[PDB]
Amino acid sequence: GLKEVMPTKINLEGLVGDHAFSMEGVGEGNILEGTQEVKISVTKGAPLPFAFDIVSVAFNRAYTGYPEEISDYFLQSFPEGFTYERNIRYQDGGTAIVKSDISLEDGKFIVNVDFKAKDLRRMGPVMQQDIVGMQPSYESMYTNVTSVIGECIIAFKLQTGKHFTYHMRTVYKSKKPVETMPLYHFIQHRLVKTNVYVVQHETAIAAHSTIK
Amino acid sequence: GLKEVMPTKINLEGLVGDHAFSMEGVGEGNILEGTQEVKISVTKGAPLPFAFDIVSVAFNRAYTGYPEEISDYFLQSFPEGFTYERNIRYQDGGTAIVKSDISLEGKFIVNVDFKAKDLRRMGPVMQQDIVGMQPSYESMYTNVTSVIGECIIAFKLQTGKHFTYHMRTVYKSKKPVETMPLYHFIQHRLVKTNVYVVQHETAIAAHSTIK
Repeated sequence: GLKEVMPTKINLEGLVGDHAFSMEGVGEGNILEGTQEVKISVTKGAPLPFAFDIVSVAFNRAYTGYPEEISDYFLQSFPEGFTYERNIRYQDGGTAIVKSDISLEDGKFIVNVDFKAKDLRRMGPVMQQDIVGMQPSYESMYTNVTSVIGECIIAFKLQTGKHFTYHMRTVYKSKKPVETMPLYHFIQHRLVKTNVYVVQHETAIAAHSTIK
Repeated sequence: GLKEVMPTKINLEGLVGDHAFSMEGVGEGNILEGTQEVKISVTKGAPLPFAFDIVSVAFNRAYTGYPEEISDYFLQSFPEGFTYERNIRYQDGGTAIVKSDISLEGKFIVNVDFKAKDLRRMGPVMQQDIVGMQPSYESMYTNVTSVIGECIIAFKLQTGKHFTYHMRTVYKSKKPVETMPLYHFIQHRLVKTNVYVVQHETAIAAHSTIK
């Protein structure tokens, strides 16, 4: 029950330290090519005390470009869709948890996410808003029983030219059984803000190692 | 003082849990193409009570293929060479610390210390359930005069499941370095080519391939 280019509505609720907030995202993307673009606003708790970029990853693996040769867990989850449970540890010892449900209502991806972070250092890049944006990444993907785990190191480039990184571990779950589970592979990401009351773009392409 | 094809000798001293052991490796590689093959043997403390593969990363970034467009911090460090301090967190809570000196003799003489603890008695490392390493992408970036590499390394288990770890390495040139690299990746694929083992690693530096 999908189309090549798919609209999405994304509702986010969150706590970062003691700060409660709400954001909503709207956009569309190509589920064959692996591109999305979402316009994101705060609907509550603005201004934000922390770098916007920490929620970038929160705002749908349905939008990734899968080669024939690799099993496409995310697509195969539909029309039911999938959820994920994401843990993040920033290099400072701060952590975040991100729970999300990707459902499909009508010809639309409907995403409800709960975002919670704690122990972010007061004088570190996030709380001081010293982040320029994310670098590209390669998320290792692999099956564990009926679920697919993704793991990567995400780097924030800082105003100063240095980087600040985090470990992200995501367990994805198709709501309805997926018959063929994928072999170990990578999804290369590149997520960037293409206009600041924010629009981000992400290109996500799955592939095996290109080393013979 | 280098040569397209460089020989190496590697002396590893280890302690995993309470088990002390010493190992040696001899090999060669291509410092332009980023390839290397090393024959590895235990010289002390055999047989090992854990999977060999955990020391595979311990057995030299001089062996990576670097495009002209990306500053090669490792080639730029010689003739003196470089060191690293590497911290590893296995998914079960086990950790490792690995410290190494890469010096130049036109042979690479490497001396590495490998110390791990908190490995699960019944986990795949102590139970030796590891087939081998998967390919990986190591995020490289500059921090002042050092370069940091960060990766998720994945062990393929006998069952087809995986067991992963997070590796963070601080690489330090012994000599000052003119041009420090911009954010890039090093893609690896390390495999056992014959089991008293021979390993082969390929390492290629590159920027992201998404425009």
